[PDB]
Amino acid sequence: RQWALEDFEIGRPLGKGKFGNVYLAREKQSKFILALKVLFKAQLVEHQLRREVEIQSHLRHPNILRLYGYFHDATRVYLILEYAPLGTVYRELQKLSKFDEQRTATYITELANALSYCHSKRVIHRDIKPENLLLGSAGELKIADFGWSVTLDYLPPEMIEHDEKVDLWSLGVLCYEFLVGKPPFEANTYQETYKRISRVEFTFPDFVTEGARDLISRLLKHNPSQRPMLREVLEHPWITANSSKPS
Ligand SMILES: Cc1cc(CN2CCN(c3c(Br)cnc4nc(-c5cncn5C)[nH]c34)CC2)no1
Repeated sequence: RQWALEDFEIGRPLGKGKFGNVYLAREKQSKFILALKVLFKAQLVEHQLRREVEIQSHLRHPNILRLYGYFHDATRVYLILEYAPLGTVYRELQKLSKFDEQRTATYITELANALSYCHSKRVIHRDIKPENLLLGSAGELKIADFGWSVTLDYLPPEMIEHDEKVDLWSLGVLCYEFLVGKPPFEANTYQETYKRISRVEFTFPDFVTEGARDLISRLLKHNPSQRPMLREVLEHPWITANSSKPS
């Protein structure tokens, strides 16, 4: 099944690359709303993207951004993606200052469900930034990454100093960011940020509750091997108490 640029009406830009641009878009015939990513073959990594799209086009999960298909011309490559009406988690955090434990734990559940669904396919994910986390019409979180396989603040010690312990560290930075309003190792300089992650030096403000500290503390281990299984995250009693979504 083929596709062409003239099949779509284009609306407003949703962002800049990442080697290109995303625009709100509509299929002319069905009027079906979607997002179109336009990437340029020069900055093409080229072989890599091909494999990324290979894997992403097989991923069906309510919390993964769907890739409906792709096509290309001489100069560009086009990605036909699901549209997320409600924007980024990063933007929501800005507006709310920080999230409550229920919104936080529901997101963590959703992230962990997606990552486990992918784990069940020997597909693993690297690091995870909030700007790459979008929200569907029902408020459900969606992963929008080229971070599938097989800023410093978001990287585990082993990235700065099926081996998927990286995205468990990611769950912990996000969970902390979500409750707190800023990532755990944030510092005034690059050198300072580096040592904080390397040394795993973070602390909690008093409002952060115990079940939260527990989960976060188990996720932010220097030793990747000691970080929890996704299964253990979803069964964490603080997750179990607070999240509105099930496994
Ligand atoms: C290449 C490239 C990557 C980016 C960053 N980009 C931002 C916009 N993208 C979106 C996608 Br794909 C699907 N749905 C979206 N909904 C929004 C949105 C709605 N209201 C505000 N926003 C930001 N953005 C979406 C994801 C990746 N730019 O060029």
